[PDB]
Amino acid sequence: MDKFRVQGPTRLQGEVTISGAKNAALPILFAALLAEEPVEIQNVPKLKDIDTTMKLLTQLGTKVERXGSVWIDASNVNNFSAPYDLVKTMRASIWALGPLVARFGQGQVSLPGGCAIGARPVDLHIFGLEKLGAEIKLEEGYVKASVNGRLKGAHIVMDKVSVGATVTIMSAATLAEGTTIIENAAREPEIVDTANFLVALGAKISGQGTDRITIEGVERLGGGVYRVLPDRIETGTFLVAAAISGGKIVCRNAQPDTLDAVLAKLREAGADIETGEDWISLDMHGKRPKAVTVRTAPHPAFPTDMQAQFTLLNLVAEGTGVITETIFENRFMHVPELIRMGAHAEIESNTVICHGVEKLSGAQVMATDLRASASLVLAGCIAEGTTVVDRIYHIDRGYERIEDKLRALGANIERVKGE
Ligand SMILES: [NH3+]C1CCCCC1
Ligand SMILES: [NH3+]C1CCCCC1
Repeated sequence: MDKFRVQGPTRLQGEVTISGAKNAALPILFAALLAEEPVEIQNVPKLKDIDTTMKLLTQLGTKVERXGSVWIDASNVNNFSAPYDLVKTMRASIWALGPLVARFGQGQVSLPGGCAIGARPVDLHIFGLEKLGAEIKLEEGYVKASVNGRLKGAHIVMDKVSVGATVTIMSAATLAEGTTIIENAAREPEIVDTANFLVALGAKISGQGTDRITIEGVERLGGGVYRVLPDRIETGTFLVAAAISGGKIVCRNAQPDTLDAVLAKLREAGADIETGEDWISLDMHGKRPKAVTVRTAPHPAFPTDMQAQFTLLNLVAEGTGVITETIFENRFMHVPELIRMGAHAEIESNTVICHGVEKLSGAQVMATDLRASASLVLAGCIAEGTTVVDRIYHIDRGYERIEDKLRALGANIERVKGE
């Protein structure tokens, strides 16, 4: 059980190169199962889920190799069943189902059990494929799908916004007969990236990024080269790292237009920001940030995945700020940990009232959410003394070696194996 020992306070300044988004690389890697010709997917991060995905694709008959790119040859996929042993640690494995049924007419994926029913993650994927004409078979532990001929385009109205089901329906629809229209489609940049990857292969999709996506099915998809977009949450995390430490940073290989809400909030906190084609710079000019008011909402609004980071920013800012979370009902576990580090905050339902303090104090802390855990590491960078963040494997699964990037910005951080 690795931990990070962080010693502060340190001002974080320098340059950081943003990694590709795991949340775009994953749907793209599964969409590659539709490709009849070789594909090179560039800017893919080296994270556990990518390894799990490559192993799963290999089990299906895909030829896969990687470095910064992942090379895929799905010309000879010949096993349409994703087994429990390879999918048990990754819910994203459901994304193998739609491409297999759309291209080969059959697919099966193992699913984890549970006593709870109703609004389970996989449900909308199942009903989406059923609307496209697939026959679905369910038994506890798995979902099997098949189609007699080709899937058929359909007009689908999503009752609730779902990134996962939008990807499943959009990807499978590329090989359906006719036109598919997805109403109330998820608008996330990762949806746009996946749609653009499919178009690079020969698909016909429009409306990605808006609440209505239209797909005109084609007979087959080819191959090509595609570069995964930058991780917007990693970008925001490093921008906040500079903003809370009186720092100055340049994030390279960034995509500013995926962070409009975040950049606006950082400007309200007092940051001097400039943006280029593929970069963002932030300079606090040695100043403490000013408190801000934040309400999370679906993209393109302020992202819930930046909420913990901005809570930390408010907790060391000048003034009182309120953070309101409207996406998740219990995403404030970072707060008690920051209170133990000296922060002043009150939890009122789905809001946290923050009263900024000048300095935090080191403590032994831990959070299970990836973003909350990364925020504790950042707090450790600016807190007086030593902070030990436990169970950092959560961070390791979503950030490509964060301690090395932070160390290059001036952080005093060490990975400790055990104690
Ligand atoms: N054959 C491909 C995989 C290794 C790198 C060059 C292309
Ligand atoms: N008997 C089969 C069910 C669908 C995937 C391939 C195996």
